[PDB]
Amino acid sequence: HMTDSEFFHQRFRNLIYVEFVGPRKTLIKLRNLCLDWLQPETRTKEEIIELLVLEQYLTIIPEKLKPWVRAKKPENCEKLVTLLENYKEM
Repeated sequence: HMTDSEFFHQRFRNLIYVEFVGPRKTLIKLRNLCLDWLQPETRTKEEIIELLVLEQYLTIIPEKLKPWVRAKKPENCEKLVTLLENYKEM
């Protein structure tokens, strides 16, 4: 159903290793966070791969374009590519 999956993406990426918690509990947490981000029960392996490609692409955007790309929120790669095909001379 509708969720803030990006909240979980950020938590997954920003979780820190806390010695008091230790390795097994840290694995459990990471797994829960990644599943609440990617919701594999709703998506195919192919769709998941596309999300990972999008995640990486968003990080490598030239810095001068990042505010623009994010104001726009392209929700998939194709979008992002057609957008950068028309946003660049900045």
